Amino acid sequence: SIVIASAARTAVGSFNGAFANTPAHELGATVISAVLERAGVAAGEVNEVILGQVLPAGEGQNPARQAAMKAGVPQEATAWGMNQLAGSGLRAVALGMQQIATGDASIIVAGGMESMSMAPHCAHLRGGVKMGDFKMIDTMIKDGLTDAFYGYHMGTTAENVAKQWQLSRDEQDAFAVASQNKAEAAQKDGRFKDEIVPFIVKGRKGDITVDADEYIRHGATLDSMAKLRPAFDKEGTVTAGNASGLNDGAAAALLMSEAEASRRGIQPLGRIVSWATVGVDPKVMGTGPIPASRKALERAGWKIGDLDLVEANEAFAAQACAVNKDLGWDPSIVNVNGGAIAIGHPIGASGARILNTLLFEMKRRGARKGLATLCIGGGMGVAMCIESL
Amino acid sequence: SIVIASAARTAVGSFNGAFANTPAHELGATVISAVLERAGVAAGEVNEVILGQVLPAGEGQNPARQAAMKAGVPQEATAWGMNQLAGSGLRAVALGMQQIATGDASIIVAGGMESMSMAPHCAHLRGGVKMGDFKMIDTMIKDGLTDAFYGYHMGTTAENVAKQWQLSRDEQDAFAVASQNKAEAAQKDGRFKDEIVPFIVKGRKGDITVDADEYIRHGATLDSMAKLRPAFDKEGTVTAGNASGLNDGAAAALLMSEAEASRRGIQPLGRIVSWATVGVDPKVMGTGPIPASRKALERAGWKIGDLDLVEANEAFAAQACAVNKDLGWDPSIVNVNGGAIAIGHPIGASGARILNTLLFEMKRRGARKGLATLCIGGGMGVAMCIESL
Amino acid sequence: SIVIASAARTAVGSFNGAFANTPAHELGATVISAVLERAGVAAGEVNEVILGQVLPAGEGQNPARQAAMKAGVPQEATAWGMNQLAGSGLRAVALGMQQIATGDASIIVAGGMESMSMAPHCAHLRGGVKMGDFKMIDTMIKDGLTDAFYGYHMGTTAENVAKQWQLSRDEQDAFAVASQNKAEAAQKDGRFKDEIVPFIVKGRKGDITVDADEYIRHGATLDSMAKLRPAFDKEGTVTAGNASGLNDGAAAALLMSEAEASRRGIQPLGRIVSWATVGVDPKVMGTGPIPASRKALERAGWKIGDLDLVEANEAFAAQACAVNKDLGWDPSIVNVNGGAIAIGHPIGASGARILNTLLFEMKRRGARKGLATLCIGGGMGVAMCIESL
Amino acid sequence: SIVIASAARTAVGSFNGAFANTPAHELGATVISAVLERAGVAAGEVNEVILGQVLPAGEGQNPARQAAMKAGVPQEATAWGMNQLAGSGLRAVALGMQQIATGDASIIVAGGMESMSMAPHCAHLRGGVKMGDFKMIDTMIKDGLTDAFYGYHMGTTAENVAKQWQLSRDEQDAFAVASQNKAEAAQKDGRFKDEIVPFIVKGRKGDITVDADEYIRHGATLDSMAKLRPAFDKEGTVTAGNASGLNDGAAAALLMSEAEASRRGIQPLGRIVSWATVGVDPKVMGTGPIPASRKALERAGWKIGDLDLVEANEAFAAQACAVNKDLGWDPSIVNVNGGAIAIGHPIGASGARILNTLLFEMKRRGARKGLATLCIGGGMGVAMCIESL
Ligand SMILES: CC(C)(COP(=O)(O)OP(=O)(O)OC[C@H]1O[C@@H](n2cnc3c(N)ncnc32)[C@H](O)[C@@H]1OP(=O)(O)O)[C@@H](O)C(=O)NCCC(=O)NCCS
Ligand SMILES: CC(C)(COP(=O)(O)OP(=O)(O)OC[C@H]1O[C@@H](n2cnc3c(N)ncnc32)[C@H](O)[C@@H]1OP(=O)(O)O)[C@@H](O)C(=O)NCCC(=O)NCCS
Ligand SMILES: CC(C)(COP(=O)(O)OP(=O)(O)OC[C@H]1O[C@@H](n2cnc3c(N)ncnc32)[C@H](O)[C@@H]1OP(=O)(O)O)[C@@H](O)C(=O)NCCC(=O)NCCS
Ligand SMILES: CC(C)(COP(=O)(O)OP(=O)(O)OC[C@H]1O[C@@H](n2cnc3c(N)ncnc32)[C@H](O)[C@@H]1OP(=O)(O)O)[C@@H](O)C(=O)NCCC(=O)NCCS
Repeated sequence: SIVIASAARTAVGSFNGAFANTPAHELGATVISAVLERAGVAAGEVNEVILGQVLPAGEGQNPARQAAMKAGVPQEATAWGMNQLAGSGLRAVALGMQQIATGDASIIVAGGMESMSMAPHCAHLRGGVKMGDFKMIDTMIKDGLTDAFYGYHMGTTAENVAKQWQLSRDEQDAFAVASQNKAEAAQKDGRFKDEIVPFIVKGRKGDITVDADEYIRHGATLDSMAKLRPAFDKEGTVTAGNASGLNDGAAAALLMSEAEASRRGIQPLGRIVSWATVGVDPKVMGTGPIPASRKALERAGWKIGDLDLVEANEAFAAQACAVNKDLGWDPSIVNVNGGAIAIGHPIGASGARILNTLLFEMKRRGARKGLATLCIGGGMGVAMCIESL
Repeated sequence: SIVIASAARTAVGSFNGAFANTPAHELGATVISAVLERAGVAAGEVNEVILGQVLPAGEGQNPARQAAMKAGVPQEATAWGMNQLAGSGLRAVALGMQQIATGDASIIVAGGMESMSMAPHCAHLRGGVKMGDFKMIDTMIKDGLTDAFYGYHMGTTAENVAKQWQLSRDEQDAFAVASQNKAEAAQKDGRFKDEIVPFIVKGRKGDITVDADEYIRHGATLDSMAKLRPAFDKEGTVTAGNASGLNDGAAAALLMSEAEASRRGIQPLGRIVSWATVGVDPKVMGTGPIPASRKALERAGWKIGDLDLVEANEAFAAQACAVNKDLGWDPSIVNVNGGAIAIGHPIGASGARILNTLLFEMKRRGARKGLATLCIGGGMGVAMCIESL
Repeated sequence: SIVIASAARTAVGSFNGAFANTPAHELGATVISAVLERAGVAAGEVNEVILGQVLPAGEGQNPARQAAMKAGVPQEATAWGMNQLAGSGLRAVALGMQQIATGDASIIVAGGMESMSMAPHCAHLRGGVKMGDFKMIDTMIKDGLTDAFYGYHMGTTAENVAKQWQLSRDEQDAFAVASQNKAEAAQKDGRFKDEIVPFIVKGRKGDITVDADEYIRHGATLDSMAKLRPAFDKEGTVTAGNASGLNDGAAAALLMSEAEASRRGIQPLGRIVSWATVGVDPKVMGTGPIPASRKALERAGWKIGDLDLVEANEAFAAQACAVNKDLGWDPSIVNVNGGAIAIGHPIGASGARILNTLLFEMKRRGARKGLATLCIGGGMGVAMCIESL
Repeated sequence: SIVIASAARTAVGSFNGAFANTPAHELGATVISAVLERAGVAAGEVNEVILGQVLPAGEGQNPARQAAMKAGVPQEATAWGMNQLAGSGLRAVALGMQQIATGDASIIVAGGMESMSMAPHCAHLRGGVKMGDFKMIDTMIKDGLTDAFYGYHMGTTAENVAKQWQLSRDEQDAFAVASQNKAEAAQKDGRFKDEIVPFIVKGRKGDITVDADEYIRHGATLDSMAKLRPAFDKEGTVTAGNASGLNDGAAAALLMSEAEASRRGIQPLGRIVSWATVGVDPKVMGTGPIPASRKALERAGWKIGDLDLVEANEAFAAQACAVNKDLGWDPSIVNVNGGAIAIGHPIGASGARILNTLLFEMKRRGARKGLATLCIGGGMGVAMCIESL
């Protein structure tokens, strides 16, 4: 019915790294441009651009429209942003599918983008501070990483899952080190080459082309993982090593109907067979993928064992281990090229980021059935089922 | 197929007025609670809440979810926010409809919420300011009201439309005054009573219940409109009097299928027969409703003359006049109870706000066919067609 | 040897009151102009302007020079600012005296100015805040009212003196009320008329002439004083009522040698017979005046009983009582026209402010010997002995 | 009469370099401790500390007292800061000399300190910003480097002096290069070793001892100088190369009477024979040293040809050349060990900084008569004559 014709992502940048001063929409325009090129679709044929973005403060009116216009998508098209936290990037794709499914659009570019680096500090000053000190608020932490109900960082929700599922520091570290090793191997063997489009960081004393995931550490040791101090609980288990990072990037997919791709002679990256989103307790939001993946599979008519490949986002080693444990899918088909502990976690973009990695690995090993899933702050999960054509 | 079972909205607050220190999600919870109570639907039955919001900076993770959970919608449900600027509140509804149409939900609460009063000032300070002054940026102006492609206020786009359509200061002021006069008459006659749910502003030296639109001026004279200076062009035509204001409010609709409503014994407020969104030049974005409405009616199979009632959002008198002039619908069926010049423009809520006004007027006078439309910053428009059951 | 030929001050403004948006140098220029006029001395004859100022942040290069130049003091003369906190205003006069005594200058305009209202908030941001919230620092608190060695407000140092000297809440309130009643009586009787020069607050919809001390409250009851909550210690004795306020204002004196005034036919306000400055424990800085006055009286060769009039700055009721109690001078000859609890406490200007009060009262009642003294943050005191000619 | 018993300074740190995060008073406390040690005077014996500081915003109450107390000067001594911009450090010494000459003190530590790196950005926010963007004001530029009468940088005042004195780009560059070469030669020859006391920059992953001037560039070519673009006038002559920098540091001298050094068996670095300060046009403030030095020499009863050594502060190549040209002293005896273009310009400290350089060179070559002078923003200059014993 609805297919993914082409996809593309920027490299994921380190916090205040390669893309430290690059607005999100600049990354999404590059990505929008890339999916057009890959599909053989002209920007004039695009009906709407949908881009997940959790932290747009300061970047001006509707950055999704800014991206679309910059990529040369005509003014006649539309664009909008949405926010389901780390779910955003993938949810945008499901949302883009529904446009075509209900007959309101034919061609949709959908994904996510995020510049955690460029997120500003803020304060509400309209009423005026009569007297005393006031906080300038880091919008990345406030609006991206803090739970609104319990007031703690997502890492504390990772601790909740760890205790509940009795996951040791050592077990979380092994998972972490493994993510790094798989991603380093993938990177060196060229397996991110297909999915990555280069990004030119414009300069004044020179332009810089970034075409590699810079957050991936080389020769990651178990020792140096075990040496780290707990990051959120001074007698806790979750660390800066076994948690994902703060990162920048964008990622997208071009969607159309299966019959339309056939007319164009496009050979799609996959067909979207189903998706699902479900809520869980905020305190254990890392478990979101469990009901969300089960639901998606149920909608697809698939057994857990039918999946040949899986991308389950690594917000924290604690949560990823829990999800794998409960769902019980073959861990060897999961995050085959590493995950967000190594690659990075650009919130609004990660859902589309991990879709890209799924799609291109599926194609390269000739996998038929895949699933992509992410946990989401405030207690949600999202999943999507993809089949090869 | 898809019906609006119930709807509700807060009063619209004046900038730094009654809701000066009320977070947007607090207004959306009230609104969510009200649509549930009006439809005879319990919170536990809601699958997902979808709330438009352009300015959530500083408010924490996913305000849509905060709204939902405060209304007692269970943690198993999902929630997300979205931004198509002024289109957001109505687009959220069309997006809710599609969840049910594609069979992914049964019961959606959709609309918009906005606290322009509580929007913070900000600055990107990670790299640091080595030397020299920097700007603290008002996010309301930056992310709400400024065009990203030309750098000027929406008021300027309103200037652009006035010149293109040769609309005098005097004609714009006549419209402005009429809007106020219709809105005051409606207010005093009690015509907003049906659609408004009261909001309790919590206190410390006293709670305050707000159930009237406080931005509406009483005894608005033409004289006092004509005495105002131009706001965006010191030799211009647009003024604070003939533009919409800066405001606070939330508004929503509870969606389900027509067959579901029937099972429940609900008499819906209307059936969504169609919606549309289309792009126009950023410089003349006020003209967005023209193609968007024409498309929506084409999709509904309706003639312009088939509409019995119309809500066309008054972002500025210049654009509203241009929209009416081009579409040529009977201006006496348009904004019958007044519009945003009088009522106010809480950006991300406005589209569900004017849906509410359409729906309760349609019901009270027995109108069969209605249409709602808004212009959108950066050159877009959105429209939705509604028919009574 | 060295005489005060003339003197003048602005009225003392309330915090964010009449001088809410008035830079300090503007107040200082008015005061400079006033002392010239009163002495019959042309600006061109001035050698140097010395102005005390604790909170010049944001106002631009050397506000003392700005004040001098705007008062039409020629570009040949010199000007500088200096900081000994609350002792700055009176210290400037002593420093100006030394300029003439060492033979480096003939004519000096010395005093102090302060705009606590215009003091900005700040943050060091060159390094750049990589991540997390940061504080914007109210420089009035940080640089004006916080102890550098123990990190607490000057009201804590008043709490220290209160416990040490066993001064009750009731005793401090009796002193506070008395200061208000003496100041209101003086004001209505026109005893501040001679010292005050009016300041014109430039406006856009109208100019405003301020020539009365606005911080003096009329009909100050003991009841309303006793109803106030402790300000710095939630089981303490110091309050907003029995402490001085945050205030704006400027004050100065014109200095020359005794023989110079005689040549010019000027009848001076007083001769500077001596001065002194001494340190005490930071924790009990309010006690500064004790050693500083005893030193000054030793240098002047005076007994404490020789003083006919005294101005002992009321930073806090607790400290002012302690100073009076130790020194044991007649409390009826101290702060005859009230003090800073009623009049206000513009840190940099206060020293010269109370000098003016001392001088014009000395003249009107014909007092021969006078003394002015102030406690200084960080544990210091300053005093000056004056004799009429 | 009054002698400089000892002297010391920190190295001068580059902008955001070695002292990037070091509060000024910390550098002052080191310099206070140094001069005590060198003179063989105990901290207990000091009466008062005088420290010039132009940019103390954010550092708390009276940093002069913070320095004195950290250096172990007892709470019975007094301490204050002053501001005559670049003239402050040397003026402090003069002011300290007068304390002893007027009999109010015996032993004074006087000089200057500045952390231009630690100067914060600020904004007046009491009134509160109703709407729109507002500037965060860099207090370094605003209070340090901007003219309060004409509103342009000090580099523009240098442009005025250049045009006025017809000083070419090539002449200014030849002076700049020479300053860098003389300083580098002096550095390698160990001529700054005597005056410099090391500063320990406290750390967390290690302490760092700074004891060399880091702003001095090695191998300064005329080519690289001439390649630079104009800094303040896009068709101008002043550059970052031929102007002094933005720096951090501190410097002081211990003052006592001549007979007091003789009692103590101290051989002073010099006797302060005279000082002087005079104003000029703000537009051409760089000419300040001219009248100020001519006045000082007239007070000292010296001819310009009697001077054996001179320190004339190099704020800008343009002004320095003009001063040298007018006064016509032998340029080979001026800034023998280089100047501020090479060594750096920590505004408040420079006046005490160059005093040190003057003194320790006078001792090492056996010069009898010496002079120090600095231009001062807003059109002033200061100068002091020193004679060896
Ligand atoms: C955990 C977190 C707070 C850490 O932030 P941080 O302290 O600034 O990160 P840093 O890398 O600077 O600090 C960790 C230290 O451990 C080291 N480190 C990090 N990963 C390591 C690894 N895998 N092996 C060895 N050392 C490692 C770093 O080098 C650093 O030390 P250094 O500064 O000397 O180099 C942050 O990454 C985070 O909040 N991530 C979670 C995001 C999230 O919640 N996502 C949303 C959920 S869907
Ligand atoms: C126009 C706008 C900038 C307000 O500017 P402002 O001058 O700062 O606001 P004010 O209300 O104070 O305007 C000035 C005066 O107009 C007066 N005024 C406004 N409406 C009036 C009325 N109809 N009758 C008489 N006077 C009126 C106000 O009372 C005010 O009086 P004052 O000067 O004594 O305070 C703001 O309302 C706006 O930009 N809204 C546009 C909405 C928008 O861009 N929406 C997005 C597009 S979809
Ligand atoms: C103590 C301090 C925080 C109080 O300032 P503030 O809280 O902004 O003052 P407020 O207006 O909020 O005072 C609260 C109330 O107390 C009342 N109050 C204060 N002084 C009063 C008095 N003299 N008599 C009766 N009522 C009084 C006010 O009317 C006010 O009423 P409101 O809250 O309804 O407006 C402030 O003045 C301070 O830091 N003191 C400076 C003392 C000082 O150190 N001076 C320099 C020497 S080192
Ligand atoms: C002129 C001034 C504004 C320059 O500030 P700046 O723009 O930050 O200058 P920079 O340090 O960035 O210089 C730019 C580059 O030129 C080079 N350059 C500067 N001076 C040079 C010189 N002396 N020789 C060779 N190259 C030089 C530097 O290597 C620097 O390299 P970068 O690319 O890594 O930055 C600053 O020095 C200033 O405000 N002057 C102080 C004078 C003043 O007003 N103080 C009080 C006077 S009374």
